[PDB]
Amino acid sequence: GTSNRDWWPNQLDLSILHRHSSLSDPMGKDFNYAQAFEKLDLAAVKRDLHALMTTSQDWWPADFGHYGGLFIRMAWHSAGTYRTADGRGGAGEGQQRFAPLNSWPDNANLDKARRLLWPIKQKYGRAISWADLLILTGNVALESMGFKTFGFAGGRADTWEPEDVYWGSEKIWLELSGGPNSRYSGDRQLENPLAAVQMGLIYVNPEGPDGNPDPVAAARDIRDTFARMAMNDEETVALIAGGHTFGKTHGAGPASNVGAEPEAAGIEAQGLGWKSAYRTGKGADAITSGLEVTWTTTPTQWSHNFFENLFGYEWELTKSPAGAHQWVAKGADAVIPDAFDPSKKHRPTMLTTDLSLRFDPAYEKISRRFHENPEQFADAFARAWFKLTHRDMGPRARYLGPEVPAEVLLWQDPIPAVDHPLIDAADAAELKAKVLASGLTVSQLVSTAWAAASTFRGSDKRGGANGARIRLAPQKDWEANQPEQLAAVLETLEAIRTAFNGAQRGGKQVSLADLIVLAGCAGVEQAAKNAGHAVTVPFAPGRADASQEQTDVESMAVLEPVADGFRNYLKGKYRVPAEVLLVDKAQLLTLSAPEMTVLLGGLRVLGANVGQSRHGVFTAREQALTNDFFVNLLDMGTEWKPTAADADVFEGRDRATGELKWTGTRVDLVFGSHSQLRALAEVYGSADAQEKFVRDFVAVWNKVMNLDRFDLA
Amino acid sequence: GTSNRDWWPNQLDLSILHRHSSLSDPMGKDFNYAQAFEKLDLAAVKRDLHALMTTSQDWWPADFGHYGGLFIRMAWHSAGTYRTADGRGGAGEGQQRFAPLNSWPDNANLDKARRLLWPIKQKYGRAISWADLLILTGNVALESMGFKTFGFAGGRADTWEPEDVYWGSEKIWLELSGGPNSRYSGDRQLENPLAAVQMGLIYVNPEGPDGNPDPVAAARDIRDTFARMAMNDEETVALIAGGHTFGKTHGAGPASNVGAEPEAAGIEAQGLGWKSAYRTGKGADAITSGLEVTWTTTPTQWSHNFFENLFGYEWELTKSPAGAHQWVAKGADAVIPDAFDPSKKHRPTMLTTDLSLRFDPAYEKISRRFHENPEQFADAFARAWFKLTHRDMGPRARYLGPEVPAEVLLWQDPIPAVDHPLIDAADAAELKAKVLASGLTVSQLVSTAWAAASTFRGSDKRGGANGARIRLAPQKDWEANQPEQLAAVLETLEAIRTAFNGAQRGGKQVSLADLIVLAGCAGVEQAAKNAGHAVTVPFAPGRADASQEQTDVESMAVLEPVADGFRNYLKGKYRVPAEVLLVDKAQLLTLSAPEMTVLLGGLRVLGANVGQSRHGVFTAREQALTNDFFVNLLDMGTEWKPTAADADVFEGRDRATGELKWTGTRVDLVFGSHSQLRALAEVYGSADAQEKFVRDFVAVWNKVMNLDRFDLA
Ligand code: HEM
Ligand code: HEM
Ligand code: NA
Ligand code: NA
Repeated sequence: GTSNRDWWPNQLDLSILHRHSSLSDPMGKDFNYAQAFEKLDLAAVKRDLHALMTTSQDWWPADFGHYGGLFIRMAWHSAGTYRTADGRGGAGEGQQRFAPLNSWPDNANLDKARRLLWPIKQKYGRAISWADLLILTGNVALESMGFKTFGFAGGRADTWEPEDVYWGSEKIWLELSGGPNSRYSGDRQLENPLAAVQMGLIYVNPEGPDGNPDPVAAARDIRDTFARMAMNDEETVALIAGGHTFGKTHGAGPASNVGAEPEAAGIEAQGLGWKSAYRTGKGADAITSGLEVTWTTTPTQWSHNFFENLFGYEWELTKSPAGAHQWVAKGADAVIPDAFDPSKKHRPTMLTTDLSLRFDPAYEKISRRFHENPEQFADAFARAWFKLTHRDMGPRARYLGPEVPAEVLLWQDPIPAVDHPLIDAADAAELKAKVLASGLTVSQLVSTAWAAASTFRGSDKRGGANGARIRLAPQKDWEANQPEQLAAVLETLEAIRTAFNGAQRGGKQVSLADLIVLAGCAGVEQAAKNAGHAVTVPFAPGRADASQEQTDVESMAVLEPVADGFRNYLKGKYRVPAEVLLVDKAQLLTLSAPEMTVLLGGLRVLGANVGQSRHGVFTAREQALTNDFFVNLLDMGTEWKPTAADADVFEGRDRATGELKWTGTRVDLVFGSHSQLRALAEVYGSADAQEKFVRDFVAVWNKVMNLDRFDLA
Repeated sequence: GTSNRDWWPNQLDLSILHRHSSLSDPMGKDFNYAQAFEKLDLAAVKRDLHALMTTSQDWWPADFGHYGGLFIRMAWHSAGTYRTADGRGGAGEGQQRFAPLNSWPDNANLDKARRLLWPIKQKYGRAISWADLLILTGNVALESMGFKTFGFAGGRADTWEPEDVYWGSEKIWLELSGGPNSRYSGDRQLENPLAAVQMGLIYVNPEGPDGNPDPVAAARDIRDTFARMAMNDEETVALIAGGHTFGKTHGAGPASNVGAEPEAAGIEAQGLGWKSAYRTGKGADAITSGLEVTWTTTPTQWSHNFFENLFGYEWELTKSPAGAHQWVAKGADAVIPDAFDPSKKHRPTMLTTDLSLRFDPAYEKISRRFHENPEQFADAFARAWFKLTHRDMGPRARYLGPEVPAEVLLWQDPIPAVDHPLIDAADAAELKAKVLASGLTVSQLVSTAWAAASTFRGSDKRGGANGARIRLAPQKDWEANQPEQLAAVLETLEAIRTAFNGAQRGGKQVSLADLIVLAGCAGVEQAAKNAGHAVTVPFAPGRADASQEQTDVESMAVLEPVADGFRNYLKGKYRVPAEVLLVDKAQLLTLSAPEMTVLLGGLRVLGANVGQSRHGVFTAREQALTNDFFVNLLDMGTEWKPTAADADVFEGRDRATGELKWTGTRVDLVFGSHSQLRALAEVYGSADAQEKFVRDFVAVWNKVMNLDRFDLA
């Protein structure tokens, strides 16, 4: 059936803002996963997972009698889709069980791993999500094999449909770089926001870059991709060597034996895929990646044998039975056990990417240290494993259950505990009046609070106004935040704060984080009043102020908004049209299309644009909260044309006189062009809509102010 | 950006079940359009519409100084997408303003007509939907030009995103038949559910079939398409001749002058399209279809000149200025006025499809009768216009406002007014006990109520249990309804009814319609009791029994469920896979995926399958309401394979012994295959879900029983 996507393949797609509706959700509207999980008998679940590790099923026999390696790989791929650039991917929503990730080539046979878990999932039901189970199972695997984890948090709620993620533009799975949809340009520059070298891989090609078995070159891809998943060199080495302490790869026969991935398989395969015509098709004959490497002499026990082997032998380039490049230890004895035949042993083997850990000079140093001091290796790996598997979970307030580690880690963007009474409704009305009496304008107040709150992204639950990190490096210096103007607003607000806090009893005080948001609330209330409306903007206190020392400046760089359509801002020129960047930002803020529409139309007339740009400011009463954006945008008496100077800026002229009335960007005019957005703009641009516009604006403003408020969940 | 649709273009699409969520809706949850409309000052709206008719805008000047003809076309296209096969299309959701219909070639320049209405839409706001406005405008245009309409009903609620409709498989706009995705096969057989001859046309090609200007052959397409939009020969003739009493076509210059349709146009076009480089691009130079025909001597007034011209001249084949085939009156004077230049007149002209009304023999007779008896033409056209523009509105109880015609028409599937007291809760308990004491089984009770209620479709709001039409021709004879078994259940229910009604006082009685539904409710209660649960199923009385004479047997044929996955029924072999037909049926029933899932798993174990097929009956306690379907479907101890005899039937065997445990169809197994459906099945197949299964099943059962209950809405 031909679809709108077929006819108009470059039209903006709004359906990403309307996923995860209550329609698609099988749980009741009141279902609260955290409360279900808090009553889970986690210990009982872990005992069952422990038994499962050594209970082989005949439909996918356990290598060495132990599923531990398979489940570690399962949990590392669940987490390993994560990208720091947008926060999308990762383990936090259990997306491995949906398309496309369930059918990526790098996820081959993890369908088997998930199916082995069904009996436990079924036993415990809604009290443990798939998302949480995947990770837990990886932890229990590590534990069953002698490795002490750093901890575990539950609370990843299950999702019920595929997430909309840009994974690349290639039309061919695993396409080598340099094709018509190359993810690479320049000197091997991987396009943002991607974090894998080929479509359908987690990070890198285990044979080497585009299949070239050079460990030195492979190290460069490893460092790049892993950095793009928020891991530095120490973490990266700890993770790869840690992981490859266990289990094995599967390449027993030619890859052409392997059938359709799960989304393409026949209905009778019942959600499984990669059915193999090679011999028994499983167990000793398994084919997964096409490589056939077993790293250690005890694949089902934690050890330091990965680095003993890596450094203790010289390595020779060879081929697996499927024809993949891989490496074998020169002159070695047959010391590695066979996965199924107790009478066979094999020589030590490695992947090209394993050898990177020795032949890249910076890795080599860390690898040597870990070799010489395997207790440091153990600790770095435990920490990296926790980070990897929790990096997208958000603030510590979301962490559930009895195994949460008490140590606070810098990567968590931590927020200190609140240890004093909070302001009440009377205090909030007093602080709003002081803020307005200071002479800060509607536009400054709205802009500052917008800047603080709108760093939130729902993809990994980073950012937001909690912490008052806007006052710290690097936020205070981002161009979108107008550093000079921001500093003056913050200095006035801090004097207000100091005077309020100095006047209190019983330890009551207000944080700057809370006051920045509250002051924005006063902006919006005043703007409403300037328009003849009496409204109270809701406000919830309880934010706390983080220090500079609790704020990793490099990790915060990925939250910089290089595009923010809500402030009509684009830092440079990109290949993605600005309206597409608007919808992307809306999705990260968890907004629907109506919310995005209302929000943007309001922000325009409040003066939230960066640099005081008049683009899209379609009102003659700036700083009054009215629906003027929509009434004026939709006025057919105005005709619009791209300017000579800039095709992305448009002049709106009176159709009869030619007089210049307004200017706007693509982000402004999309609301009068796109047929679905214009239908929304019509609702708010109607003569009966001013009260609705004000109410809906205040609601979405409050929603944005609270996005990171998991302490109130 | 490569999507799941790109990777797996034949995968079932569930997102059609989760369209129109509260996420995409700009109105509050509680917005009730009927109530807004009932307060609209309709008289004031119609005054404003009357003024608009002759208020020419320079950006799209009015032909002859009067937009009436353009607005009639605009309303007839709004309505004219309707297909009787599925009820999809029509005017009832205002979908002309969304993709793809906003940009179909047959809808060219109706973007201008809709933009002309914006100031009125804006003025009256949510109190009049676009959907209602487009139709009302067509009525007002007719009225402004001297034609008395049969009436008007409001109540078409606006929608906020494109409807999911199969419009064809062609990848080229207007593709002629016989291409790789031909909608035609055999002796010009149009595939169901399509009701147009080319992709992007309303009904037929105005030049003739595939562009061949044979009026007789064109008549065959007109009769077939129009029958597929629920119109017979008399209605068809009255509509085409009525419509083409007004206005003109637009073909002043070559079509290559005309640019991008709205969805492809630049952002500066602000939602409009087909911008033309021919001369002024509008008014006297307008190009819309490429034809250049003005039918009557008074294009802005109702007249009887269409048929005078059609029969009064002989016609000669010629070409418009754009090169299109069209007809000119042999030897005629220049009597037709020019749309802009008072000093020009033109000869009478016609389309090939107009000439069909004279050269098809069956049409010719109607056309003559209308020519000789103009009052019959007038009345037939008024009636057919009301029908065309209300055919997808559903039962009369949804009709709003002061112009609703009092006459009840056969095509409305009318239901008599209730004129007696209704049964109360005591009476319902008494009737349920009688139904259970009669010996009717759970399977009979459920199957019959399912059969009665599940004819509803939300596309045009036809069908459902009201009316008790299951007891009449043709429903009583449909194979999916099991005529013999249905008759025995109905006869028992009717004796129950007779004895209950014979015992009452005042005039209380129960309808058969109500008793069929109630009896189904008792079945579900009994099934629940068979499983150890104490459940009361909600029931709302007030359905009435329609007569045979109130039930058009031909128009009812399109509600026959040739595919009903809920009863594991497929009447023949189709080119669409059965799981796709299941999702299609669920959409028409207004079900979400979780609802479809729960519903189907329950029906299977209650014995609702046609013919007592054991396919999907995965339980050893049939007629007990349990989640066995899910627990057994997801049991990995069973392996499935398509049978040798039939690739659409699967055998589920013990993995260890090879013993046969079950059989199933594609509809059954899809719930264990598709990754989103399987996620849903997991919820209901978990150990904690038997109570949630039972309660969600009752809720969705009740929902289906009430789909048509607009008397309670
Ligand atoms: C440069 C990074 C990495 C590459 C190229 C890589 C590559 C691979 C490949 C190709 C396989 C074999 C799949 C098969 O045929 O079954 C595999 C297995 C495995 N990897 Fe990795 N990997 C990397 C990092 C990691 C990390 C970070 C972890 C976990 C901390 C991990 C844990 C595992 C485990 C446990 C297995 C064994 C699976 C089994 O026993 O079935 N790997 N790896
Ligand atoms: C065989 C069925 C029909 C065919 C092929 C057909 C075809 C067309 C075409 C090609 C145009 C010219 C479009 C343009 O260039 O502007 C048109 C105009 C129009 N049609 Fe039809 N028509 C059909 C039936 C109807 C019906 C059922 C109605 C209304 C009851 C209707 C009312 C009109 C009106 C009022 C116009 C004039 C538009 C204007 O003045 O701007 N037609 N028709
Ligand atoms: Na994420
Ligand atoms: Na419809």
